[PDB]
Amino acid sequence: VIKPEMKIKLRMEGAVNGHKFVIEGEGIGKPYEGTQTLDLTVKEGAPLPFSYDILTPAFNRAFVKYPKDIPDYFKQAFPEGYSWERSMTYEDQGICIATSDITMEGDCFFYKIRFDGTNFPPNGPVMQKKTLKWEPSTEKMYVRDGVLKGDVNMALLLEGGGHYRCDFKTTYKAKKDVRLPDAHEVDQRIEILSHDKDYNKVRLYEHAEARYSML
Repeated sequence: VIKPEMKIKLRMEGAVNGHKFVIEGEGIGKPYEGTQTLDLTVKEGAPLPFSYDILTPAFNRAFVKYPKDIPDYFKQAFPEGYSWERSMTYEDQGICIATSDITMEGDCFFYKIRFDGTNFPPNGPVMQKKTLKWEPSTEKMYVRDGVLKGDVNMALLLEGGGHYRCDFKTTYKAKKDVRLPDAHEVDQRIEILSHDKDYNKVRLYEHAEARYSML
């Protein structure tokens, strides 16, 4: 079902501190390699007045290099697909919630993403566009009350700079019942490869690999 080379088509509808926006994307990834690249275009919301970095993790855990001995909840979820619900709490009270419904047709993945952010201080590094990139991270994957959950302590590097923290909490729900995996970790690095002046056009990349804890 999951082809070694999978295309990506997405649509994100959002609002951050009241600013409404629509972003559309087209890309390709090698799901077994855990690599993917997206070309993102700002369709609505003129020049985005907030850091584009807060959006990047919202733009698919099917794109992870999974060891065989660890059940792959995300790749088994297809063709029907899966959904995810994420909470993103920033250290200065900025709060984001994003939802994504992921479907599949042929060699292509389709995402309907909803992104909502509020309480970002006007002088904070998000509204001030003072963020550089996300630091490489580790998502702790585990089953709590019969659902697959993912936690990640994220850190945005700043101009100067030091770090600006965010806590992610995600719920992964496959549409049809599949094998829930034992506790594992997913290491990732998300990067903006290129962009134009106002981030109207962005080229995004991600490399992700699953593994067990050496404990």
